[PDB]
Amino acid sequence: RVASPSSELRRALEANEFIPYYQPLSPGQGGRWIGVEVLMRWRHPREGLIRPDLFIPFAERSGLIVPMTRALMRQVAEDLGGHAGKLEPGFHIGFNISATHCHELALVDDCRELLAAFPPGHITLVLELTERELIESSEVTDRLFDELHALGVKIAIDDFGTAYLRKFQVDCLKIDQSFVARIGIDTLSGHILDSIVELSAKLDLDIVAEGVETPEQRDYLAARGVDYLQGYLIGRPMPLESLLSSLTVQEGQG
Ligand SMILES: [Ca+2]
Ligand SMILES: [Ca+2]
Ligand SMILES: [Ca+2]
Repeated sequence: RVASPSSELRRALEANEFIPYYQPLSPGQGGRWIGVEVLMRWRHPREGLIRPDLFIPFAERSGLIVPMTRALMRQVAEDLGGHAGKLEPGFHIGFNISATHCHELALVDDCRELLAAFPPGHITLVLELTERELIESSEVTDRLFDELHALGVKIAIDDFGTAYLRKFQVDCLKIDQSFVARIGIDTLSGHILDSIVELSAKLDLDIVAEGVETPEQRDYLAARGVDYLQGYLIGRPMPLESLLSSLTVQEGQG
């Protein structure tokens, strides 16, 4: 017999094969990067550097998604806490969190630990949860979000648009790529996007647009006060080495 996907993931976790890639966040009006989104990559020993996408569902059912995320959080602290000079005060670091992680208070501890790797207030830690994940967690989010907020951690709604809004105290809305993709393709698409942006402003929330690929999209978004942009226009997820190099180039002109 052969070991299941979840068992293979466990072996990979114990051998430290899950590693962070870093996708840059840019201001809406341009300028130096203001943060990164952390992506999970698997340097598979015999199948090379990959995305564990097909494996994520298995990690969710087993629970292993939580310790996988923790291992990423620790590797980020190791990677970036020793280059905090290349990081402007306030630099955002965003993680994709799972619903399971919101049980008990482990997430508080995990964030404390990451924050301790940088000077107090030096980075802004952003935890990203989908609408679905927040609804799955509604019994715990009142207290959990209070403890995380107390530490200066922010909560973003991931893939937004993909009455419960009054059930959760969040900091940021991330506009799903599907909406950005349709900028210009038809007038309507836009109205709906305009409504999401305007809803952010009503609620005093920051806004990130995902999937920013063209200058037309960027300009449309920036004209409406979108705070932050992510997507191939700004940069693909990159290894640490490439991130530090780019950050060097940017201090270099500032
Ligand atoms: Ca998630
Ligand atoms: Ca997303
Ligand atoms: Ca993106």
